[PDB]
Parts: sequence; C-alpha cells; structure tokens
Amino acid sequence: MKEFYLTVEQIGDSIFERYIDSNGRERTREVEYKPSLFAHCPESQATKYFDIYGKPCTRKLFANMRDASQWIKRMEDIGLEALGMDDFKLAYLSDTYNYEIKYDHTKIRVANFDIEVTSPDGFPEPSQAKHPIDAITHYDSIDDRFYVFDLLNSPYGNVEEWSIEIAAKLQEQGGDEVPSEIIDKIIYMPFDNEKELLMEYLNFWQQKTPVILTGWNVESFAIPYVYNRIKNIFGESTAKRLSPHRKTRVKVIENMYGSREIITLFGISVLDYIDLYKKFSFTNQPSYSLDYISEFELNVGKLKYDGPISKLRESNHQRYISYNIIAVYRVLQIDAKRQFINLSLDMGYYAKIQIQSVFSPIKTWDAIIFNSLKEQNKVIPQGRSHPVQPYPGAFVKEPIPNRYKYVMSFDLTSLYPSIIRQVNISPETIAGTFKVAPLHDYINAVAERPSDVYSCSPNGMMYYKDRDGVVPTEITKVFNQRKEHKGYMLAAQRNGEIIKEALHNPNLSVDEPLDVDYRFDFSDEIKEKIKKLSAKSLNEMLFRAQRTEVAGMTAQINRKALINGLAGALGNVWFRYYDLRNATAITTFGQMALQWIERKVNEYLNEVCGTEGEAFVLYGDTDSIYVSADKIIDKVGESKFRDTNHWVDFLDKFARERMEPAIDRGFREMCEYMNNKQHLMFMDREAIAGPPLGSKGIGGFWTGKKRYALNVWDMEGTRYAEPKLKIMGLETQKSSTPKAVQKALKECIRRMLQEGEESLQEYFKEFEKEFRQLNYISIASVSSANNIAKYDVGGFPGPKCPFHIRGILTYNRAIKGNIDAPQVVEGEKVYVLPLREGNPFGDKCIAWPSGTEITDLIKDDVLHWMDYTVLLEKTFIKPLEGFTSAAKLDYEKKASLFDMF
DNA sequence: TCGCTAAGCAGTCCGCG
DNA sequence: GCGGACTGCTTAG
Ligand SMILES: Nc1ccn([C@H]2C[C@H](O)[C@@H](COP(=O)(O)OP(=O)(O)OP(=O)(O)O)O2)c(=O)n1
Ligand SMILES: [Ca+2]
Ligand SMILES: [Ca+2]
Ligand SMILES: [Ca+2]
Ligand SMILES: [Ca+2]
Ligand SMILES: [Ca+2]
Repeated sequence: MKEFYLTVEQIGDSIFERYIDSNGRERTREVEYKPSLFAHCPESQATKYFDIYGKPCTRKLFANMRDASQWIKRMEDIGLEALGMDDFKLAYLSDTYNYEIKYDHTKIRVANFDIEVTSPDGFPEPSQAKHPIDAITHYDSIDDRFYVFDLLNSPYGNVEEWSIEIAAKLQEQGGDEVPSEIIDKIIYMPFDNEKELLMEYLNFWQQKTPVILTGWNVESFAIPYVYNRIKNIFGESTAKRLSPHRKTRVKVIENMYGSREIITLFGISVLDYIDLYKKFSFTNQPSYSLDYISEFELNVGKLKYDGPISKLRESNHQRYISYNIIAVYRVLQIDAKRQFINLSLDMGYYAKIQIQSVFSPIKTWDAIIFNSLKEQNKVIPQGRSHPVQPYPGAFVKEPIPNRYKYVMSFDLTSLYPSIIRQVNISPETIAGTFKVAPLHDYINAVAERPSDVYSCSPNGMMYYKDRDGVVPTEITKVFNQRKEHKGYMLAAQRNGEIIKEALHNPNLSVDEPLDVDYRFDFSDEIKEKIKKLSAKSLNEMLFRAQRTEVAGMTAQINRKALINGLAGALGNVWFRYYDLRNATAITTFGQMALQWIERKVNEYLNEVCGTEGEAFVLYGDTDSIYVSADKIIDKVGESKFRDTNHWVDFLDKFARERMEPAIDRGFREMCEYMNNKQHLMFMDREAIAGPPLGSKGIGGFWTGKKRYALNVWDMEGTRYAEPKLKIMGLETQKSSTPKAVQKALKECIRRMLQEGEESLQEYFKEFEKEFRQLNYISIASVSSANNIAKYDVGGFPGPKCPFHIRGILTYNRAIKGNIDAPQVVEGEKVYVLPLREGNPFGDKCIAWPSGTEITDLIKDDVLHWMDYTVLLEKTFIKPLEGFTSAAKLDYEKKASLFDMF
C-alpha cells in the first residue's frame, strides 16, 4: 500500500512522525529534517524558484530547523522578507508525501474514552486533580473493544465488582440496559487501588497508543485530569508517558474575558467530540451535556439515577460503571450517524496537515495553497502583521412586512467561491484598479465599463484573465468534491419522500427492507417493490434513507463551510494571503449580483404580465431572491388547478423553462459588463411555496430582514409527501426560546400558513388556557452566560446587569454555603425563569445550569413563585403579536355585529 | 467561548416638557 | 410607554 502519516511533531531539531508503512504496519521515526527557506535574488542569478508574483528566489538549505527559525528573525532584524513555509512540519509532510494521500481508516487507532472522579466538595478541577480516578472506559477502534478500568477501593468507599449480567438486564429487571450489541465487546478490569489502575492504564496506553483521541470534553477535562492526577501520584516523567514522544506542554487557551489550560500531548491528535460537534453539526443547542446531545441526535432517554453524582459510586457502583460505559458508546453512536471523524480525516489528509488542524480554516488553506504552489516550484510569501479593519459584507433587502401567498425563491450556487472563480480573485492575479462609480450605477448598468482588458469587481479591483490564480484553482477542487456529496444528500432526501408516500398504504405482510444504495434515486423496480412492503420494512428503509442523507449533509455542508472559509480568511489578519482588496472584491461583487438580478427579474416579469414598475422580487439576502408568484397563478386562475401538486408543477415548469433562462441571460450580460474570466453565476429555483389549494392558509409572511416563514411544497427538486415549514430567524428557530414555546409558536405559524385566521385563533385560545401546566424546564428561556463576575457587586446586580446574569446572581445567593450545589459555569448556558413580586429569592428572575433540573434545595420555591404571566407575554404573546401584525391577521377574534344574536 | 459580515430582539438606562 | 444609545446574545447568509 501507499504509506501515510498518522501524526507529525517538531521537537527541537527533530521531526517525530508516526505513520503506516507500505505493509500496513504502524511505525515511528525521528528525522533530522533540514528545512529550506527562500530569499529574493537578482535576475542574473539563474533559479527555478519564483515567488507568486514571478520574482526569482534563491533556496537556502539550513543545517537544522533552529537555524532556519533564527534566520527568519535575522531577516526581520534586517527588514527583508523571509519566504517559504515557516511551519516546518508542513514542509516535512509535503516532502515526505508528495502525492494525493490515500489513507486506510482501519489502520488508524481511534480511541474514545471517559473517566469518572467522585468529588464530595464540588467540581473536580483538572488542574488540581485532588480526587482519585475511580473509573476509566477506553474504547479502541482497532480492537473494537471497550476496556473498563474499575477502582474497587477508594478513600470515598470500597465497592463490589461490576456485574456484566446485571448491566445487560432491562431497567425493569433492575438492570442498566447496556446495549446488547456491545456486551461481548467489554473487557472488564477491577483494581484494588488507584496506583495499580493508573500504572496498568499507562502500560495499556503504551501498547495501544491513540492516534486520534476523542470523547466528550476530553480536551478540557478528561485529558488534563488524567495527566495531572498521574503527575501528582507518580511525578512528571510518568505522566508524560501519555505522549508517545514523552513530550507534553501546558497550553493556555485565551479568550476575551479570561483563559483556561489544556495539555498538549505530542504525537497524539486530540479531536474532542464536543468541539467537532460545535464546528460541524450546524446546530446551536441549549445544552451540551452528553445526555442532552444524545437525546437530540439519537432519541435515547436520559441516563437515570437517584442522588447526586458525588454519591452514585457509593450508593450504586453497578449503575456508576454501566453509565460510564454507555457514555463512551453514546459518542460512538453519534459519530456513526454524523461521521465527523471521517470528515476530519478526509480534510486533514487532503490538506496534508496535523488532523487536529481541521479546526483552523487558516491552517487548512495555508497548507493546501502551499502544496499547490510547491508543485510548480513557486514560493509562498512571508506572513505579515496587519491591523484589524472592518469591511463590508452582503446585501440584504428590506422587505415590506406582509403575508405573501405564492412565492418562488431562486438561489446562486456556492456564491462566494463562484465569485472568486468568475472574477479570478487571488493574491497573484491582481492587475490594478479602476475608478469606481457608485454601486447603484453598476447595478443599473449606467456606469462606464470598468475594463476592456482585465476581469473586474465593482469595488475597483482588476484581475488577470490569462491564467487561473491559485485561490480559484484550489477552491474549485473542493467545490467539485462538495458537488458529489450534495448529490448523494439530495438523492437520499428524494428517496426518503418516496418511502413516506408509500407509508400511506403499507401492506399486510412479513418482509424485509430492500438492500439498496440510498445515495442514488430509486429505480422503477425498487419503487414497485416499495409499494408492496410492510410498514415495518418501510420505516426501517426510511431510517436508513435519513441516515444516508445525514452522511451526505455532513460531507457536503462542511466542504461548503471550508470554501466559504477561504473567502472569509482573506479578511482575517492572520491569513498569509490576507488582503481587504480581495475580501471586499468578493463581497461588493455579491451585492451587485443580487441587486442586478433583482432588477432583471422585475423587468422580465413586468414584461410577461404586461405591467410597469411592479415589484415582483419581495426580498433578498446575500445570494437569494424571493419572487411573488400570485400574478402568475392568477393568470391561469386557481379554478383551473386539480390540486396543490398541480399548481406546484406549473410553477416548477415556469421557473425552469421561463425564469431560469431569463436569469441566465441577465447574468451573462453582467459577466460581459465586468469583463469576467468565466460566467459562473448560476441561479436556480430553490423553493415553491403557497397555501394548500382551497384552504384559507396565507402561504407565507415576512416580518423584516432575516425573519420569515413559508409553506414549502418543493425544495431544490425534492417534492415533499407533506408540506414543510421553512421558518427563518423567527423565535421557533432560536435556542434562547423555551422548548414548549418553540413548539406552540410553530403550530401557530403552521395554522396561519396552512389553515388561516380562525384556526390560529382556536389554537391560541387553548394554549393560553393550558400553558401553566407545562413543565418548568420546557418554559424556561435559555442564554449563554458571560462576565458573571463583572456584574457581581457583593452578590447583587451591578449597573447595567443583564437579565440572565441577574438570575444567576439570584441563584448564587439562594445556594450560598453549599459546596454540593451545582455551580453556574462562566461562559456556558443557563435556563432562566421570571419570579413573581414578593418572592423569597429577593429578585425578579432566577437562572441555573441549562440541561439540568434545578437543585432540590430550591426547586419547590422556584415552582411556587414562577411568573407564568410574564413568561407567556415575553416568550409567546410578543413574538406572536409580531407574526400576526406582519401577516395582517388577528390571534384573538374581534367583536362583530353578529355577537347580538 | 481557540479555531467572514448583516442584522434581528431583549434588556438597561434615561430622556421626552 | 417608546425610542435611542448601548450591551448581550443569537440568528441568516
Ligand atoms: N460562514 C459564511 C456563510 C455564508 N457566507 C456567504 C458566502 C456564501 O456563498 C453566501 C451564501 O451562503 P449559503 O450557505 O446560503 O449558500 P452558498 O451559495 O454558499 O452554497 P449553496 O451552493 O448551498 O447555495 O453567504 C459567508 O461568507 N460565510
Ligand atoms: Ca460521568
Ligand atoms: Ca446559494
Ligand atoms: Ca441551489
Ligand atoms: Ca403498499
Ligand atoms: Ca441562500
């Protein structure tokens, strides 16, 4: 096989590399790598190395990496550019793996672990590690085994061995319901004392040294706790055995308002799953506890136990160990679904970076661009310091707040990467500048043509047309990979809809789900067989279709995230190719594009309708426009349509056959106007929306910018079995909105869009009447909690104290003198509830850690004093008032003359 | 929360005769 | 009460 790296590190003048050799074996080596860097040189000096601007360079080969680093410093001292890859491990990877890396995940040791620490006096601080580690579960991907290290004797209690038999049993049999499919994969090791547990764990670690190390909060908790605990008991040299090169470093992670410490383990790639999830999932969650995320992702119930976690080991050690094992498995289950590890490996190996660098788009693109340029013997420029300066972004049209009955949306494909490729935007393709007219003059095609030679953006920039820049070349490669995965995602989605349709008529028979590839549209044969299947087989197929869609989503959305990240990195001062001229060339071109095409669509539709100056485009944001289709529908007349699907087909055909060709013509003219290198403004129909035929539904509404709701029948070619609400920006979409309130507001919107005013009034009356019965957690607001200390003046709110922070201060007073009570953690999320006048907490609200029940110490009082009235007005009534006012609708029936009978 | 801009709403403080 | 200046937070893209 082709060899591939696992990890790479620089330690002084040595590169330490763990890799898979040509026989599939894991190896380690120390290489005394001599790096090269570059200086500009005279024309007369014949060279094969040129900087990105075509200026000649001489290569300087250093005796060692420290010499190269010293040279960089001296060049700064002199005031001359030191060119080349200054991150020597990336240069090493480039030299050692000079080909597209083909990797084999089955040879990469992926370790998933979780530790337990019993702590009487509150949260066990990983920098102190003052409490024994009493359980470790460590899953190894190569062995496919869960290794359980169980401490039976502790100063906090001696316990009996954990029983796998009881663990397997149902909760209803007194068991722990450890999933049967992992029961045979558990390797249980009880220990008489902590020292032998930890020593054996290190020997195990040495035999089975993780390459990728993950779990939940492993970087912020488990890793530093294990390191520091071993350090405290045995000394530093023993703790450093967690590194295959015996090198570790305390790394201080700084933010706006403080800092924290993590432990860097040289020769290991830590990908904490909580951070992979935050980066790659595109969710914003009210809580990031593993129980909360597992419930959300997997629909598995919360792990239930009695008493506080600090007494679980002594009261129920059996459950304590079982829950440690389940915790590790939950993460593997999330990954089986989301496939973020697979994604990280794909991106890391593509860029030729340390796998953990996937968290940094700057580092990822730096390595991609470096490798690409190196292929042509070109030399990368030195990074420079730049002051942070704001720059303009996208255009967002101000909508007229209203109901909108029939709506068709159109969307530019991968806008910013397409702009980059179209205009040819790159550090080395800058050709010069032209005199800019106001943007509106370009939008209306009245400004002078920028250039007859170069490719232009309306910010005043001109670019070469003879050859692609490195940024367009490399962005195109990832754009093209994404396209394939988006295709699989959309096919799986369409396939899902076929199964949902068939589920209306399940057959009374015993059968199996079909063995099919959900990444490809079902053939007619598969479709025939589906129509004959039972509900059991159909639901199983639906689950699989949906899992395939998720896999496609992960692969495609994060590839999109990376290429959009390149556009954004051009405006980050730490990027090697930072240039506000280029960053702004992209965004300003985007503003023109959207407003240019708005004008073109209005002009086209006014022509077909035989009108003048009517606004068909009701809204736009960045890369999309929303077109009112009422007049198109009315031109044939609603009576002419057999059903909803009939007018959806008609609008689908109108968009594809009439509007898209008109949009294309409009954008080709714009390309010529800007003299761009290649026309790549591809704007396709996105959504078709409206009320069910013959209903009183309003179809859609806008309240303002980035705030709207549509009843959608077709999205990007997916024809839904049932209409889907597309709600953007409204309170139903915000993690801050109470769970039950999101749900109620969503149903109010559904009724508005699908059924009309009377249906809405019916539901509102019932909700208002019954909501006081809702569970307190379901009606609590959520907020991130920053700067708690800043606003804390002797336990009371300081000037300008935010509402959620006030609530935390209230909580803190109420739990004062309890080392046991859960503490609110700076920077994390809290639930927030309002309190009625004259309550014993002495303030108008209380807040406690999100994803948890409030402590029993005060729960009864909180429930008794909760202000339901304030809760309802603020979270439900006020947003609903916004929705209905915009839609020109009433949520309460107004009095009429009919009331007199 | 270690790892692009536009823009919405909640809440504080205080003016507005 | 509402709105503007301001902080804080969370969206859409
Ligand atoms: N983090 C982000 C997100 C978006 N955008 C900009 C660039 C995008 O091109 C544009 C629209 O983003 P979308 O994700 O809505 O869709 P794209 O057009 O990028 O991709 P698709 O091909 O899915 O339409 O907004 C950005 O600069 N940075
Ligand atoms: Ca735990
Ligand atoms: Ca788009
Ligand atoms: Ca599209
Ligand atoms: Ca059937
Ligand atoms: Ca869009």
